[PDB]
Amino acid sequence: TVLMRLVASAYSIAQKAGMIVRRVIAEGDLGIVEKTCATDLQTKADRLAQMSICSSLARKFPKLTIIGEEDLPSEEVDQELIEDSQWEEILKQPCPSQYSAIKEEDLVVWVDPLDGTKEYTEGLLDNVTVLIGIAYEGKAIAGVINQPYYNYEAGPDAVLGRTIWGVLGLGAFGFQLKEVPAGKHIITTTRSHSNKLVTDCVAAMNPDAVLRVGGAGNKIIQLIEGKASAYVFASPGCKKWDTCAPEVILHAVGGKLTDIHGNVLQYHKDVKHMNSAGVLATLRNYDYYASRVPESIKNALVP
Ligand SMILES: Nc1ncnc2c1ncn2[C@@H]1O[C@H](COP(=O)(O)O)[C@@H](O)[C@H]1O
Ligand SMILES: [Mg+2]
Ligand SMILES: [Mg+2]
Ligand SMILES: [Mg+2]
Repeated sequence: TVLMRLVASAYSIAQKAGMIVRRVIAEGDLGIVEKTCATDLQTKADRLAQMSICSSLARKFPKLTIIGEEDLPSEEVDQELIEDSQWEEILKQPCPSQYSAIKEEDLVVWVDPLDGTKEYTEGLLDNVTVLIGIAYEGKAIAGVINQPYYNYEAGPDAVLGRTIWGVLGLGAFGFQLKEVPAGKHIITTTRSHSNKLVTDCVAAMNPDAVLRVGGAGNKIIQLIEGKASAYVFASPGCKKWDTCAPEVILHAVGGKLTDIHGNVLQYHKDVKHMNSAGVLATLRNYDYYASRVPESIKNALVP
């Protein structure tokens, strides 16, 4: 099927993006550009990874809609950046029948070529993900997440980097699902984009621990691996490419991702990019957290 060949291609493409991300650091010049402010950055890895991802997808799927974070002038793309492979192991998995007839022109791909760029520049390398989300009829249905510096500090016997993928109806793959210890409320949130509304919303959850880490992809991986019980970000700032692939993986293991009002996010081609009402995500016990978002904070954000 189109969908599963897409997913298999996105897996190999994400890995190539992860290689580019690691090569940029290995070579030592990040080419940092400030966009709106000093915490809103774009590096040579953001730009090269996006060129790689988008070019490689468009070559294979010429009528697909592809939407990437970075606003890059249209240039020659370096042909070494093209990834032609697709991981045959994913094509061994049966496409769910509900998706088996989808045409490429009806799919929307939401790409964050490097998520956690501020942290990447600061050396918090394992916060970084590459996000490729696939949506149909406004719903996020499949996703690939590369974590190019997974195991960066695990020592010399460990595999560096990993790729996680999922398709709703088949589940999600590439990690060990774990829950936080019972009765413990561990809230994860932004490290670099905090404000009073964000920290007040965190405080309202009566946290046992608050983690401050970069990346939307990274924080969803914290939920699925039992490092945090809730991701709580009561602020605009993140966009559909930050949430599309991560929500697929979270949904695939029974979790929930919504705005702070409890609305599901939408992923149609023409949807506004901003997640203007923030993000609330959990693996389990969603209602504990949702029921504690203060009304003042809800009223401070809209769609
Ligand atoms: N105020 C902001 N400005 C720019 N990007 C943001 C902002 N808030 C969140 N993001 C993005 O949303 C994702 C998750 O945010 P964080 O938890 O701060 O890493 C990352 O891409 C951030 O760069
Ligand atoms: Mg950004
Ligand atoms: Mg990014
Ligand atoms: Mg991002």
